Amino acid sequence: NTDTLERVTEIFKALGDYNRIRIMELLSVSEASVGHISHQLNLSQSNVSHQLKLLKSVHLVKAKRQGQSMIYSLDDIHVATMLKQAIHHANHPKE
Amino acid sequence: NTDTLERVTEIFKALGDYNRIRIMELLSVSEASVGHISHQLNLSQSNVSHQLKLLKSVHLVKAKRQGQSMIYSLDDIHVATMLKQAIHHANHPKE
Repeated sequence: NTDTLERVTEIFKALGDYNRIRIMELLSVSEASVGHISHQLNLSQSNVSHQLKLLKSVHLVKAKRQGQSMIYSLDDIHVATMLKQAIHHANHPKE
Repeated sequence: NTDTLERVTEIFKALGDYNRIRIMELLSVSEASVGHISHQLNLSQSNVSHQLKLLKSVHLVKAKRQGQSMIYSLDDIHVATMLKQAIHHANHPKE
């Protein structure tokens, strides 16, 4: 079980850099293509591709084939909530 | 805006070290006192009372008064779920 406890730690860390945190918020509202994301932070597609490849190793993201363009998107409905519940506790301004 | 974004980041990193991740799992199952925890990692109470103070700065934990013993417990029903869902995605027993 020690292996799991170690992984449960790599998960969060994989969220460190905030720059990625924003990208996650975008996909949350609605999937997006590689070049499409360029807008958000824009720059070089090669930069985004490299990253998306890292998150793919953690099993947090999933890519699919559709014609001649690779579309991305969340894995399930667990990530969505997580993100939310996050801002919840943070913003406990109740009423 | 940017203010919150910066925070949401302080939350995670606030879980770094796994040593703490364990202490939380213990509270989730059932509250515990300062000395009681000693059984968990066992050591110097001053050590726990010190850390338990850091987690109090984030608001993740809360303390209460009951006679002459300071009892600790979760903040609400948001942390409990979070911890769960986490181990839920990490361990995806397909089939």
